Amino acid sequence: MATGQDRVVALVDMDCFFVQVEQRQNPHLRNKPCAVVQYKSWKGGGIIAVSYEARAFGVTRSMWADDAKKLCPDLLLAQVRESRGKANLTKYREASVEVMEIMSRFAVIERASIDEAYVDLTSAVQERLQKLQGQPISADLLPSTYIEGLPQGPTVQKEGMRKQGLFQWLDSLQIDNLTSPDLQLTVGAVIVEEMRAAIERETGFQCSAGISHNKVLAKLACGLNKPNRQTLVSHGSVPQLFSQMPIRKIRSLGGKLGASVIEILGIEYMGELTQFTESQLQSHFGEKNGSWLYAMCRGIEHDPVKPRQLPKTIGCSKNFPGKTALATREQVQWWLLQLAQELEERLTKDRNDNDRVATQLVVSIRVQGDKRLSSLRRCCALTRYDAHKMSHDAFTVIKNCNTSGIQTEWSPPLTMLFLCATKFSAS
DNA sequence: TGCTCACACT
DNA sequence: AGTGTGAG
Ligand SMILES: O=c1[nH]c(=O)n([C@H]2C[C@H](O)[C@@H](COP(=O)(O)OP(=O)(O)OP(=O)(O)O)O2)cc1F
Ligand SMILES: [Ca+2]
Repeated sequence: MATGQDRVVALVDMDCFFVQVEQRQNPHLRNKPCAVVQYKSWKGGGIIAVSYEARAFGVTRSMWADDAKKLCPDLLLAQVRESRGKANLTKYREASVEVMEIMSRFAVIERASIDEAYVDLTSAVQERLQKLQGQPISADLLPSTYIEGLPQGPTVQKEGMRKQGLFQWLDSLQIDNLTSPDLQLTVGAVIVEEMRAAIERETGFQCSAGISHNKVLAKLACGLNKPNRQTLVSHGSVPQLFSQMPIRKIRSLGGKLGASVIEILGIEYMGELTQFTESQLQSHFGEKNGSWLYAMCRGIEHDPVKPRQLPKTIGCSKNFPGKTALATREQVQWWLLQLAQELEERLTKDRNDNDRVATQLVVSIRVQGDKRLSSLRRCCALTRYDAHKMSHDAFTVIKNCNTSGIQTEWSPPLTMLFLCATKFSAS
């Protein structure tokens, strides 16, 4: 009976990352309710990142800025840079690289998004445990750490509660056994306090972390005590944790599959999966999903932290909603050329920085009237980092989609253009 | 929201 | 390949 305690895994997550990047650059905005927007001319801008001050008012991602100002009249905004008619994330990718390089000094990380990485600390934990003689862990080593499900048993202030929970954990900690999985988690989190202490010292950014035994738990745990805090979710907190945890809060159960787990099975919380056999779960959801759900609701997951701090694709997309859909052939050239131009800037940087070339160009369009994120994906070869050739070749492989009999028109009008560089080879 | 990115299925 | 899902 194996219990998924073999690894120590952490998930770190930059608290409102884009906001922090803007607040480091423009100090005026620090410690105020503020958000980052892109494209101001439509309803003040779509909001893509919201500080915690601003969230206390209810400002959320994907509002329009004009609606966020209704909820938060003193809300400060920063706008994303625009390059060649489109939002340009280069400042945030560069802060992201800053943080990931720091994290890498500690343990191998899997970049998961521009603002989070997973951390396999199985190996760093063993080494620390031998430098540590066997001496107890001081509560002073975990000054921003919450123990989930503690305190329990026979203080009205938040910091008060945390200390009581950490004292209880440490008081019962079995430091003489260099193999108790709870002790490894504790050491895992000491390493995460230091790793987080150095992000802040060396970039000024604050972040939250989750320390558990796999990636799903660490990600849940990270969310439990935001902002600027870390949470140990031990194997033993799982039954109480999952007992009232909605299915949709576990990673990858937030969409259609989770909804079917809810409907088909007639349950609400992750804990309720444990009453079904593995073959039962497989019969509703397939061999892989039933297996995955059977182990997960018992706190067991095996997805490895992959040693991958660089993306597999470089992508450049722009939407054209509404009357702004592209209706003329020479409109479609121009944006393609705009898209191929930013793609080229970024490809050359990536060759120079990271020693690889992309070999396949993926083009994708949206048609006025279709339903889905994409309406069509097509590819060709990517042999030169040249905007004019990349955009020419991208046109070539989409020109037949033009249903219009006219040459100078384009029917149906295009609602999105997308270029993606993939298939990387060492350079 | 829009602009990304990883991945499973076929 | 090309499509669909899930996420930040
Ligand atoms: O829908 C989105 N839009 C959207 O621009 N981004 C962008 C902007 C954001 O700063 C950055 C971070 O992604 P996160 O979803 O993890 O959120 P954070 O801002 O870092 O902090 P917290 O999770 O609120 O504590 O991606 C994510 C989306 F998911
Ligand atoms: Ca986050």
